[PDB]
Amino acid sequence: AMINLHIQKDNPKIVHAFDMEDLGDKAVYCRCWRSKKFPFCDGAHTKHNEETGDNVGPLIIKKKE
Amino acid sequence: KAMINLHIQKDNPKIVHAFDMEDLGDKAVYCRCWRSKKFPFCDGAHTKHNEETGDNVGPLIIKKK
Ligand code: FES
Ligand code: FES
Repeated sequence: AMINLHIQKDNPKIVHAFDMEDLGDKAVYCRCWRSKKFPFCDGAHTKHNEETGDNVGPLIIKKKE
Repeated sequence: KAMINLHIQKDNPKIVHAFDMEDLGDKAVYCRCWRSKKFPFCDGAHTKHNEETGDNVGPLIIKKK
């Protein structure tokens, strides 16, 4: 079973790299590959977990203050 | 139909991680495949997953400019 079904299949290995100085107060990253705003989390994980019995969720990067 | 996460912290109904930028060193490499033994960090387990399944997933990198 593949994890990613539909995102950038012309790319043989999908990596995103961001500079933390370019981030705002908060960025929420998708780890389920179901987001329509990938690499960002759009809440699609909830549907995925419900349908499959899985327990996956996002990665949050934030400023302490 | 298929779960993405097979084995990681299955007693947690939704696995979410949250980090403050200030505690990140120069580079953090986060796993998006749910196969790393250092989860939430990437340990290169994605390469085997991709080879085994024909998938194209890889990590999220947060770094200093
Ligand atoms: S949409 Fe994928 S983790 Fe939230
Ligand atoms: S080990 Fe999972 S993305 Fe690298």
